[PDB]
Amino acid sequence: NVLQQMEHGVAQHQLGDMNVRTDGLATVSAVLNGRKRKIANQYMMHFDLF
Amino acid sequence: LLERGYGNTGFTDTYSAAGIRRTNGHISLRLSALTDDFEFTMHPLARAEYKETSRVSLTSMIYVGTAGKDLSLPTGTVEDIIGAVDGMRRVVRTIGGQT
Amino acid sequence: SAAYNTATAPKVPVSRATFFQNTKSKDFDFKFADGADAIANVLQQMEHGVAQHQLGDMNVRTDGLATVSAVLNGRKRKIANQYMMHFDLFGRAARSTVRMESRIQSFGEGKDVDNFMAKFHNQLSGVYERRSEGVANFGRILATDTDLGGTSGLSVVFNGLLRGLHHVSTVPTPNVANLPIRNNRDGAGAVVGRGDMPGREFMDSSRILPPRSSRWYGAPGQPIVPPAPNNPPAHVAPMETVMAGLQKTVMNELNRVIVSIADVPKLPAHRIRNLIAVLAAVSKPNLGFDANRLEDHSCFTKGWLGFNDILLFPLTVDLFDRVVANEAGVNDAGFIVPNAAPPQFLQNTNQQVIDFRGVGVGQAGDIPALRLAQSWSDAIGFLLDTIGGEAQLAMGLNDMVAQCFHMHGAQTTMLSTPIISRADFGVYHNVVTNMYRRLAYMYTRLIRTNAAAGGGAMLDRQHYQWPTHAKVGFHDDTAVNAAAAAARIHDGLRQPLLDEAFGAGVVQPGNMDLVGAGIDFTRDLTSSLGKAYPEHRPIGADDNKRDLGDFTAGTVDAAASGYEWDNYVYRLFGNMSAMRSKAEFDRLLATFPSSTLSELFIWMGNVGFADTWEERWGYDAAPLCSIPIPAGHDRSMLRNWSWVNVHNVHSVTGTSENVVLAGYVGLSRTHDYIMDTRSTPATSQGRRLAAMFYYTNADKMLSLTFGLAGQLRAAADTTVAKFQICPHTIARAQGYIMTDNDPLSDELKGTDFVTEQFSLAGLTNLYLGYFDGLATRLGIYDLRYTYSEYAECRVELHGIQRNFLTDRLDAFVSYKCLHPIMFEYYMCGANISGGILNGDKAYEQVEMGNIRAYDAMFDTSAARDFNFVGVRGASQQIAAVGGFHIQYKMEVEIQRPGDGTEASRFNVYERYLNNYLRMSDCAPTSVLNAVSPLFWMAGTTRVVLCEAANGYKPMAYDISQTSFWNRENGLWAFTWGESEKTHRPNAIPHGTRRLGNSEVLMNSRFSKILDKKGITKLETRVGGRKRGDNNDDFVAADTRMFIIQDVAGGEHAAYSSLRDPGFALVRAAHTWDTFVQNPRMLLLERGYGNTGFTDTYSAAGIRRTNGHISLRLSALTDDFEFTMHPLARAE
Amino acid sequence: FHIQYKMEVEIQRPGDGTEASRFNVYERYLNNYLRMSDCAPTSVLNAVSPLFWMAGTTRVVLCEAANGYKPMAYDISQTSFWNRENGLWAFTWGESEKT
Amino acid sequence: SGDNGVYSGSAAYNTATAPKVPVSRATFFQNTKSKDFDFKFADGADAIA
Amino acid sequence: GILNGDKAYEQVEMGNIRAYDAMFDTSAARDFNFVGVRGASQQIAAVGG
Amino acid sequence: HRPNAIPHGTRRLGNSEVLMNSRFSKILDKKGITKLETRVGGRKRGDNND
Amino acid sequence: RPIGADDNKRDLGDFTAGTVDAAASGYEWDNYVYRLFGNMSAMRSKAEFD
Repeated sequence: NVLQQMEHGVAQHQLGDMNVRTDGLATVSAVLNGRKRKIANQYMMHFDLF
Repeated sequence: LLERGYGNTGFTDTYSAAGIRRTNGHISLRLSALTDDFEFTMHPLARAEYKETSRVSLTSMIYVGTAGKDLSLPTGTVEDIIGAVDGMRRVVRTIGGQT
Repeated sequence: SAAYNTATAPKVPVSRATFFQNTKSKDFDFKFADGADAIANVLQQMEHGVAQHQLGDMNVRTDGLATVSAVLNGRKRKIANQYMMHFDLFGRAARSTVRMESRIQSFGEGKDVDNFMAKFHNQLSGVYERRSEGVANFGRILATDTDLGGTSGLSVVFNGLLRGLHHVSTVPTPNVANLPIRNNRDGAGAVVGRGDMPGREFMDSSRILPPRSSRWYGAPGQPIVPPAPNNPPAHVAPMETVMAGLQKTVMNELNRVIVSIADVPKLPAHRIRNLIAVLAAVSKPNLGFDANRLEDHSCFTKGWLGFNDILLFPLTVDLFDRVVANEAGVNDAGFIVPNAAPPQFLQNTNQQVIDFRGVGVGQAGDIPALRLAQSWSDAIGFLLDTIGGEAQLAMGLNDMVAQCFHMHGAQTTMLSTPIISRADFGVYHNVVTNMYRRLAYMYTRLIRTNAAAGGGAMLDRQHYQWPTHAKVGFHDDTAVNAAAAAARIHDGLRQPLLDEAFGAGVVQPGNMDLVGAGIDFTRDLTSSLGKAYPEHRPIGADDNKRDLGDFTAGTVDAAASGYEWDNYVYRLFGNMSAMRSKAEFDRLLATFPSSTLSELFIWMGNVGFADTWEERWGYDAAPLCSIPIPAGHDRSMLRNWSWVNVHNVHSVTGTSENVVLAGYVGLSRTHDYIMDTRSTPATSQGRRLAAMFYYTNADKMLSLTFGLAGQLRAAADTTVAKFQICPHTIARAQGYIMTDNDPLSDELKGTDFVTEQFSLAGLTNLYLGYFDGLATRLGIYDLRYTYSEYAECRVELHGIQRNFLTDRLDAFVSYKCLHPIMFEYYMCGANISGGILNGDKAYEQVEMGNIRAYDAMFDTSAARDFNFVGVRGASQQIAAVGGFHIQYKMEVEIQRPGDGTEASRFNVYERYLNNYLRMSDCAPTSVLNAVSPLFWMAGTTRVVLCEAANGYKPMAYDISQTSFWNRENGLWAFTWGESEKTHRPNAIPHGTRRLGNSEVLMNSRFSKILDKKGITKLETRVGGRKRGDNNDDFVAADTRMFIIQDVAGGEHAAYSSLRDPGFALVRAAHTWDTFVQNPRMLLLERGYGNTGFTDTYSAAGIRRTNGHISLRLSALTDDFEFTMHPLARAE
Repeated sequence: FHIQYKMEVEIQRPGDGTEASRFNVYERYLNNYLRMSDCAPTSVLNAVSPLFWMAGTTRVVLCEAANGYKPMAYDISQTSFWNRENGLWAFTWGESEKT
Repeated sequence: SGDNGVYSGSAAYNTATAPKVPVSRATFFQNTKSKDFDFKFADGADAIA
Repeated sequence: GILNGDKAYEQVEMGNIRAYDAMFDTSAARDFNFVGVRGASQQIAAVGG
Repeated sequence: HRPNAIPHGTRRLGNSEVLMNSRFSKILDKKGITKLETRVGGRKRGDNND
Repeated sequence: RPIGADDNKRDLGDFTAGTVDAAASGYEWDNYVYRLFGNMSAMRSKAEFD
């Protein structure tokens, strides 16, 4: 499974993000894209590096 | 910031059902600006596996109006356009031997 | 059914052919070439022996607004008629992006990495040093990782190589001023020494094609590294160092894109160095180009996000020695290479790095190899003959054309939309209000005249060159003493005019003594606005009164000064009654051609002028009279419609796009080479396609793609008409209620108008499915339907982001772009709506008793090609020939389902049904091309067209009399001429061909109508009083001017100021509806002067308008047919 | 309060190509409020609606007017007659514990 | 509810899908007729009956 | 999660019902809950402020 | 554009390139984003006097 | 962020103010908090400030 999962990750292009080089608040982002009205939103999860 | 409240309007604290109806525009209109057909096209740790599930198009242009005729094209208009395109005999069928 | 009907007689059955001309030749059948392969199709169209669009039918190389033309030849009276088709080259409305991902995956579950690493570093030992950490690192990547979906992402690379080819070819000249290259600006926008972007250089042959360590400094046989003052640049590293830096990035992608070349095509070495400059720049965002129009990006350059930098990886030494090969300096027979130039080497490299940079605008660099359209087509052939991408160039063409080609929509070019919906709201949102203020100001100032040698002393007479406004003026121009009570215009309309414009009396009528000497009209006929005036073109006492005359009133030789522009706009709107209110003024401006609105925006904004209008006219009030046009927008950009609404600019496909498809990395091609060097990736069909791109010019490629843009836009026009795609239909799919009538939306609020059984998910699959079915039948093979299915590619329709407030009244205008005749051009005579009227039938002489509407005489139930809105549109064009308007009421009976409220009728689409027709900008020459708005109505509503009460009324002005004077700018007013000696100035702005004898034969036929019904007369008569020289007395001035007419053509002295009978009406208490005009102005208004005529119905009116419709239409018509052809393929 | 209704007579002219004519009938009673009947001058329940006395052989379409809910002129509940021998009639009062 | 020409649409709970109340005459109007007894009209043979 | 715009559930009106959530019947749904409607209706109200 | 930032993401998805709620703030006037207005708000002390 | 005379009143100004360029000093921080809770009716008591 790890071999399969190593082909992916949170960081893609204009779809996901990773801010881990921080002073203690690493986040992982993801853009939710709307088809009917072209409304987009961004969601985060915050990790405690302390 | 800006505190919000009732001002020079006969509004009071009410119940949820009567207060949602009372604030009609500030909910129905905003929901149209805020909501959408939101969808996730990506997943970390997994790959999109496509499925053939009969993608749906709308069967008919639902016309409204109780009196009059609609603005649809005359029934022999697109038929004459297809016949003209067929005359040019350019229909593409293969891409490097592959259909 | 609760409605009482009235008995009536059967009506005359009519079909489309009764009213509209079939523009298909029955004598000349153009034949077509077979073929069902798409790669073969590219080869057939690219043969030098065929042409899709002739070079005289393409104004492609313009700063915006590329037009492509066609000619309709009448085969009976031999008169022609030119039709255009406008494309955009601005990036304001592109909305499509393309990106390529270099994602690599793992492969070969068991393949022993260490034994491939042995093959790699032994096979490549003759080029790269075998025992190095770069050959071991890059042989470690090839042994473990392959690329995900390679050689199918060559569509994107060929997409961007064609984008750059068109970018450098649709520009007026490939200069450094027209084609900037992005430099590296610091703070305050200064370059950083070479202007080359730091991490990824593309002005040097070192990031792409790094040197060889065997040829670098310090290698055995090569010189030692030079000292500090001339050391090699820091960013140049040998290839084996670059391979040591390849790695898999965070996005599972490779660091670079490896394009490994085994053997090289035998191009002249100077052409290898040029296409390498191109290959380095295609990776960068926007192709490495800068913003070259309106401080924005081009139509082709915008939306190119780029990919990782290509790495030219020579598997042999024949590309390393091909770049540095020198072929110039030899002029022997059998040895000379044409255009060959010596290599340009980056200094302090061991003659191993080629330098592409040249001088630029300031301190910025400029790669001259990027401004050559040959180097972008050379790079396409180079990649095909080295990498097999033949099947992906055919996809690259069709994807580039759909993404990078945009039309202008009916609102700009055919329909009479106001500036609110025609122009950009972020800039031109107060241009009608401020232009009304300017005119209201100038019309109420007494423009005094300088006294006799009295410094600062003025006379109350208004100056001669500024004719007095008939309604809100001060006095009679042709008066001995302007102080006489008899020669004083009633001041009943003056103050309310300024209150309407400014408000509550903040501006009052006064004096302007700033131009009392006179206007300096220019002799520069290119930039002259004074050439249009009848009074500036006098004729002799014996000369024909129809003569155009000679422009004999220029004074200076500079360009048109500011005051000359003020005079033209002063006289243009002087006689127009649409100054009673701002609401009526905006309706006037709605009927002006877009090519004239561009000249009003130059004036409204002071684009090129030395001094502003306020400085010229001494305006000192609080409200503003000008608008802030952006910095980038020039006079030449405004004339190319940089002011249009970015929502009226429709892509050729009716869809947008955002494609992200994983692409070429080159690990699969280089791995297969090390396994077996005796194969090729390029097939013999890809080597043939590669050969043609070597042997091609921009002209041949431009017509190939500007023909596809026409073909796809005609297939989208068919799909738009089929599915009624309009802003109302798209908004209904998004869940809104868009309707030009606000009370119609309040009544539709709670009903089942908006359903889940009508959404964008289905409306897009209908559009894409039906469009990509036509596109195949036309042999185009577009991938809109394919890319719609992909997870990361989004395909959406056109109006997903429209402004509901501004474009509300445009809700029912369908998205068809091209003229009803340009559809017949492309679709072999087929048509959707209806174009040119007919002369073969007497549909205007049919008369029936007690039928009140004209189009109620005709019965279209049995017609298969004709509709109830096709006769209403035909009648609107029939009446417009005579200069008349038929007001149609359109109505939606909305009864809420299940609600007991009264069934209500709502007048819909009253922006266009209430305003007069407009000379379309596609074909501005003949009236027959003025197309009715009823043909661009769509929507999901059932309407009831019916004649309005007394709907037959005269137009504001006769559009058959207005004509453009020249191709360069939009000088437009009433035109005359067309005598035995001269010709009428009727020109097509942005036209492609010069108007021939068959274009001036149309003007000649139209000017020789019975009773001079085809012309506007001119007469020479006193029309002012020039101040006598060396005194303060005004001697009468003899002026050539127009003659004001009626509906019926009568010419009475009471219709005119400058005549005693006609000025008597103005001196009394008059209104804005009085029929008194100043003939010294460039637009004349129509009316029922001294005739018994009133507003009748269409049927009775068309009978009353006997000669002006029947005779005019006979002179404007032949049996037109298309003897040209846009669809040419070789066998 | 008062609910305003409309009876609409529509005349079609499709063979003339001009707009149809819509006419209002019975407007004398649909535009004027209900009345305390003389048959029973005691309760509001006895005030009869004019729609029940609509007759005729013509084809009308009955539908409620837009924003037709408006208060009456005076509240007919409060009016009553003082005498059986004449027509004294005004706002009345007095139903107390003793009167 | 305009808000700049932005009219939303009731997608599933509109006037077409509204639950109407089944109504009879007796729902609105009073039946002034006793169920305890009936009034039999005088139906004889001749008018004097 | 987030709300929807597919339906006009904010336009549903009923007589004598005081609570907004009491307008809806979740009993047939095996998917949804009673705190789901109340939690949704708090997000519906928060849209309007 | 409206300043709709993501207070801990990167110079990426929403903070740089995508627009979040591009439609609520855009197409709505009386029931959308609050309005701004230029009028006399305060008094600035005149220079060289009181 | 002042605006023009005939600009779109629902615009975003260009931030004409600002005199120093070093860093937001203490007084500028105080002003931001001064205006943030300026017209909050939750300052009546500490409980509703919580």
